[PDB]
Amino acid sequence: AGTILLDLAPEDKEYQSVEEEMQSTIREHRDGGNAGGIFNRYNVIRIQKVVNKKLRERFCHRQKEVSEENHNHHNERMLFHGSPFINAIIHKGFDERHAYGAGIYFAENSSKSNQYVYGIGGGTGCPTHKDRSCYICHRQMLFCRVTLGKSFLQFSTIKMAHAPPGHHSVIGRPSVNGLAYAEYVIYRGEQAYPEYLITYQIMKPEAP
Ligand SMILES: N#Cc1cccnc1N1CCN(C(=O)c2cccc(Cc3n[nH]c(=O)c4ccccc34)c2)CC1
Ligand SMILES: [Zn+2]
Repeated sequence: AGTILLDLAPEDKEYQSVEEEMQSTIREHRDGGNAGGIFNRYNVIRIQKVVNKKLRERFCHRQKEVSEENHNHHNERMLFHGSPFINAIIHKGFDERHAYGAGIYFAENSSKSNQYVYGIGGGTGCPTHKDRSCYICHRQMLFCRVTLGKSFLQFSTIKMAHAPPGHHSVIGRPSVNGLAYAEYVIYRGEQAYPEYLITYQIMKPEAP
C-alpha cells in the first residue's frame, strides 16, 4: 500500500522524545558487542513518521477489539523492532506468517533491536564492508506502537505459537541465569504499527 515518510526536524519535541528513548535504553550485552557492535551512543541521522492508510485501519480495528476483550485496556506500548525487512514492514505491515518462538518480537531496549538489523546474530554485518560493528553504514530500526492487551509474563524462552487463553501478548522478563533483556511478543501483525523509521549509526567510543 502507498506509504508516505514525513521527516521530523531535530528542533521538534517529537524527534527529541524518540532520540531520547533510543539513547537512554542502550545497555551492555553479555555478547561483548558481537551481534550489534561496540558502542555506548548512536548518531541519529533522520527520524521519519510512517503514514499508511490501510495499515492504520488494520491497527485501529484490532486495538478496538483488544480493548473490548480486556476491560477497556488496550495497553499500547512504544517498542523497538530491528530487522533486514524494514522496507516490507513499512509498505505491507508486520506479518506473523514470516515468524520464523513463532511470533513478532519487540524490545524496550534499542540496543537489543540493533542486534537484529543485519539478521539473527547480526548476520554478516553491513552489505558493503561485511562488518557487524560498522560505524559508517546507515542502519534503520523502527519505534512502533504495540497493542499488548493482557500480557502473559514468563522468564523462560518464549516457545509458544499463540498467546495463552485470555491474553493478547507474551513478555519474556529478565531474570538471573535467564534472559538478559525483556522480549515482547505478539502473534498478529495488526497488533503493531511501525510509527517511526529511525536512520542511524552506532558511534565508535573515544580513544583514551
Ligand atoms: N513482518 C514481517 C517480515 C517480512 C519479511 C521477512 N521477515 C519478516 N519478519 C521476520 C519475523 N519477525 C520477527 O519479528 C522476528 C521473529 C523471530 C526473531 C526475531 C528477532 C528480533 N528481531 N528484532 C527485534 O527487535 C527483537 C527484539 C527482541 C527479540 C528478538 C528480536 C524477530 C517479523 C518480521
Ligand atoms: Zn559498512
